[PDB]
Parts: sequence; C-alpha cells; structure tokens
Amino acid sequence: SGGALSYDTEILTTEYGLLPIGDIVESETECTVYSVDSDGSTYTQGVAEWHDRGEQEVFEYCLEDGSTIRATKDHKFMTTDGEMLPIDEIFESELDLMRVDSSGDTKIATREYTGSEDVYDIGVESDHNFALSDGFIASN
Repeated sequence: SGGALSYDTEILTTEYGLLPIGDIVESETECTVYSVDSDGSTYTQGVAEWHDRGEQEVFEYCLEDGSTIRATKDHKFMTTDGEMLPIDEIFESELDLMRVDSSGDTKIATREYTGSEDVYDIGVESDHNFALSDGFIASN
C-alpha cells in the first residue's frame, strides 16, 4: 500500500539544511539529502524519484524532544540494526532509529491522528532512503 510523507515535511540537506518535500516533487530538483550505505555509513544522494499519492489521513508521531513526524504507517523505515520496519512498529516496539549527521531521538514518545491533507514521497535507485528534519530516516 502507498505510504507517503505530509506536504509540510522537511528534508535534511546540504543546500540549506532545510527544504520542504513539496518543493522536491512539485519543482522536480535533485538536491543532496542524507542517506545510509550498505556498510552503515552516512552519505548524500541527489534525488532521482518523485511521486504524489494525493490525499491521505496522516499520523503524528511525537518525540521526547517535543518535535513531530507526520506520515502514513504504510512505508517501512529502518533501525540501527539495519532491519526494515514501519514507523508505527518502531513506535510500539520502541526500536532505535538509525544515526544521522544531526541530533535526534531514536525512540518515539507518542502516536495520534490529525486529518487528511496533501501527501508526497521521494527516493533514489541505489539505497532508496532519505533523512528528514524533525523526522525519521524514510524508506519505501
């Protein structure tokens, strides 16, 4: 099933620190975003995949830091073990998220629903994972 990120979601990038996921799909750029290698090393990828899933009922995942992730449970993220799992399972099994070139929580504190809005998703053909600002390392 089609998992996607909210249009308000923001990428972790070399061009500005911050860019909205909306700009990547609706203005078709290839700006370098953070990702992981097969050897579990942090690197960058210019975007090669962009898609619009329309309108979906979005979920809010709160961190201990008070920050919030906004996505669907339908797409699989990955832990520090290199094991691929949905954000919803990483929450209720309390699993550690993968490290990145920014300070962030590994465990999610809370889960809530928030209403339907514009949703988007992005990737690359090799490693197919992306780092978000106030968000988990997305994968599909």
